[PDB]
Amino acid sequence: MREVRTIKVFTTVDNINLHTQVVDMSMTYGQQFGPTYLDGADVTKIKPHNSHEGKTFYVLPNDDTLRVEAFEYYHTTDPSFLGRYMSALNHTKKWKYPQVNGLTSIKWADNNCYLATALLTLQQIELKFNPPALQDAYYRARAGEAANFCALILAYCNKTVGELGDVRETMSYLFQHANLDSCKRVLNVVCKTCGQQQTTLKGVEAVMYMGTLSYEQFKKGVQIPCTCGKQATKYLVQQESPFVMMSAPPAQYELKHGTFTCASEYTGNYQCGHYKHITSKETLYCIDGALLTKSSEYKGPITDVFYKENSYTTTIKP
Ligand SMILES: [Zn+2]
Repeated sequence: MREVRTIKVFTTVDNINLHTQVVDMSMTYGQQFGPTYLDGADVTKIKPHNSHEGKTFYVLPNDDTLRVEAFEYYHTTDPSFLGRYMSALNHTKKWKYPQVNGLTSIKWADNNCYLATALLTLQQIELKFNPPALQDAYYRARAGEAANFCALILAYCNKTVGELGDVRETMSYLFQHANLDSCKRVLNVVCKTCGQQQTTLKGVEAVMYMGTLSYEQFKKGVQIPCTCGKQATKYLVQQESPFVMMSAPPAQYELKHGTFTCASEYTGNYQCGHYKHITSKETLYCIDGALLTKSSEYKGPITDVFYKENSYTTTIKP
């Protein structure tokens, strides 16, 4: 038998389409919308105040219209997506993002070194994301608002804050949401008696290789067993992509200046390690979270190396 007091607020799932709602000041936001967020903070267990008049609240996609709007923006209708994204955003907005040598890094916290390495890599390769939420956060990440982008990365990769991570695993997850269908790779394997056989790779597989860190060795030739037994030679004949990513288990490797875009250093064992990002500019730079180190040459345990590419064709011919 208690009076009703009302204020008008806005609900959204993408912060682009706002939906006017009139709420009762006697019930909580959870009792009317479900899980509700106001500027990242969970406001489910509280009641509307006059200070909420006209503000915009995040909600989970329960309505038919909200599912469509969430699908066009995030490319997913998973109900636990926003939940995991808001939980991650609660940590990433508390992180420090120093501007290390014109790039945006992350101060070490909650084992975020693999995210920092990946975020630095994403700022040095040409890449377009299909989900609008990622592409919007990608540009603001290059500007400086990387807290929102790191939360999306964690949410898309299904990785909770504080857990150890893999840079290559993180990159390949994001590559699925990238427009890489125009990338093309032509490989050629030659055997001494079986003969020669060429295959073509498109999409994500055209920009990743697991076997050697050296882009040059991939062009000169890598030894690969044949179905007949003896050792064959595989070479990269044609490559069309904005970049290539060469990966291998962490081994001591020398990075010569000007021969790559950036690389991933991994120190430690398979159970627990430490990620550092090496980048090549006027000289060799080493970004370790908030720390920076120069040197003319570099020698350390590398696991991923990124190269710039546009169009490469050998003239040898098959
Ligand atoms: Zn053979």
